[PDB]
Amino acid sequence: SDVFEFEFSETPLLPSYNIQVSVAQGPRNWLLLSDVLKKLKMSSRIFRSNFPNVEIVTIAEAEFYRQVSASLLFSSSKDLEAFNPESKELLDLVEFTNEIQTLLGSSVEWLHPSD
Repeated sequence: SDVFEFEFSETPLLPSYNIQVSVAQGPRNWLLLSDVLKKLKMSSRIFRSNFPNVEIVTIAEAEFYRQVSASLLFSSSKDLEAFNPESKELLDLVEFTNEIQTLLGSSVEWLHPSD
């Protein structure tokens, strides 16, 4: 089931890249599978073989780029070279955890982030 890990499955939520979602509701974070998978540095199958408790989704390239490129007025991320709105070769994203939805969503960080 889409439990997105059991937060107790020895499972690493290394700060994934996401952008302003909705400020009335609260910021969400879809974790670029391209980001996490580059972390493993292994095949896309190693992910699901290791964490079958998670699954992938995709927004259009033009989508993710749009938000990030706009947020790069304050911050700077040239890694944006990778993403391009003249292309929809899709990204990959994976659903963030309860920790993370609480972490980023409720905006809580008074330690080494852990909900």
